Amino acid sequence: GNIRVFCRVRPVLPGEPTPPPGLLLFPSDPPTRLSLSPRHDFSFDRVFPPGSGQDEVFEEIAMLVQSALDGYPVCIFAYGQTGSGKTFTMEGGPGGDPQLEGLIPRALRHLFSVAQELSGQGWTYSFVASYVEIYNETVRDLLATGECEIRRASEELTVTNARYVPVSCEKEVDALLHLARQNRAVARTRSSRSHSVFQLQISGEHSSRGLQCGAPLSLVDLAGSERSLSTLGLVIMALSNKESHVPYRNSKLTYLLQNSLGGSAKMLMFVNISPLEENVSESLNSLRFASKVNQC
Ligand SMILES: Nc1ncnc2c1ncn2[C@@H]1O[C@H](COP(=O)(O)OP(=O)(O)O)[C@@H](O)[C@H]1O
Ligand SMILES: [Mg+2]
Repeated sequence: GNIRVFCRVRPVLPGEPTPPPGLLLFPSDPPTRLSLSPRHDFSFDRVFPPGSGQDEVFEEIAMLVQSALDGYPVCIFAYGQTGSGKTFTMEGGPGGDPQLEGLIPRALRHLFSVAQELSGQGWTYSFVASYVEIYNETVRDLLATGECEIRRASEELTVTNARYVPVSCEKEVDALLHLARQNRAVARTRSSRSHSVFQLQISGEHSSRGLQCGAPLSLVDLAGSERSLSTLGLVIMALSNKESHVPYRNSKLTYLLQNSLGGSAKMLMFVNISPLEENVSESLNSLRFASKVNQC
């Protein structure tokens, strides 16, 4: 239903073999079709060409993101093979170039400023960030300073032995991402085979009216798919077909996110695609996966 699927093809980078210019076309409100090489033809909510900037990728979903201030759970995924651009889309560049910042700092910046607009209407908002890594039935805290288990509250789920950090500006958010990169660097003494799960608990409360609101925003940099992950697909289809049973428990990822998947949760699916000829085989896999989600 309220599932949006977006496709993103990254630019060809230095050193990489130059692909045939007809390997990927982008025919012609935003562009929506991707053509591989009768010729495989796909269609999505938006197809971002290689020249797409980070700011444009976020602007397409800014309004869906702020519904998480209105009690809607929002769950965003980056899916695709290793080297296709999942981490660039989610985190962005590691060097602090503001044009290369990804969805996590742009989402949080956008939330901070809608929240300040709404404070003149009597609202106060609180934001609590966590960041955890799921590698083969193990959970590590990417925000450790300085064993983790997915546990219950009621019925909420948290991660034990993980930091839950109140954030209120862009610098505190950036510092958490840089800490995540430090902890990954130390762990070398892996992340291509791991889900990275960024969560922000949003609490709102009105001053003179007896109103409160609350919702999780999740930004998920999935493990690479090549050649855990299959369980996510199974969980998404079970909900599409209104199955009496949904097997959240079959993976630590769906078990953690089970309350941000069904129900009224808005779900955003970015499929990252490698432009290269050598990767045409895994690109087809990722595009079929995305085509399947978009019909669910
Ligand atoms: N949209 C993009 N524009 C420019 N460079 C990109 C883009 N997406 C990915 N890259 C580059 O491609 C390489 C692989 O990206 P990465 O996000 O690490 O892949 P993944 O997380 O999917 O394994 C990185 O060097 C990154 O800088
Ligand atoms: Mg990555």
